[PDB]
Amino acid sequence: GLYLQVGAFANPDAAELLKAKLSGVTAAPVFISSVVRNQQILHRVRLGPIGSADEVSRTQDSIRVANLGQPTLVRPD
Ligand SMILES: CO[C@@H]1O[C@H](CO)[C@@H](O[C@@H]2O[C@H](CO)[C@@H](O[C@@H]3O[C@H](CO)[C@@H](O[C@@H]4O[C@H](CO)[C@@H](O)[C@H](O)[C@H]4NC(C)=O)[C@H](O[C@H](C)C(=O)O)[C@H]3NC(C)=O)[C@H](O)[C@H]2NC(C)=O)[C@H](O[C@H](C)C(=O)O)[C@H]1NC(C)=O
Repeated sequence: GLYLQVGAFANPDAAELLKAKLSGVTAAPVFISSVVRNQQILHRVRLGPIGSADEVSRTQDSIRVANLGQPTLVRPD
């Protein structure tokens, strides 16, 4: 299973808003993974698992068309 990260935010409201926006551009599960990093809480907006590289590429394209960020492959944390 393949995963994308679309953004990482200190503001949880920004992360939740991006998660909601992404649900309108992809059918893959969208979730927030929040971690302690550099003495702060970081809210990572992620999606997956995606079943194939081709679907990852098309999902990246749809996120860029929606101007929602520069999505990068991440391995699940
Ligand atoms: C190889 O290392 C990895 O590189 C990744 C490169 O993509 C990196 O991920 C990125 O991390 C940056 C921070 O380091 C993160 O940047 C946030 O960027 C957004 C813009 O997209 C900021 O949001 C905007 O802020 C302005 C004002 O500053 C607002 O006016 C505007 O409305 C905001 N936009 C939205 C949509 O709300 C955001 O700042 C806001 C203020 C916030 O924190 O709430 C930036 N956050 C921070 C904390 O600086 C960027 O989104 C992220 N990109 C992706 C695709 O995830 C990896 O780092 C992240 C943190 C991670 O590790 O998960 C690098 N990994 C490591 C281990 O170093």
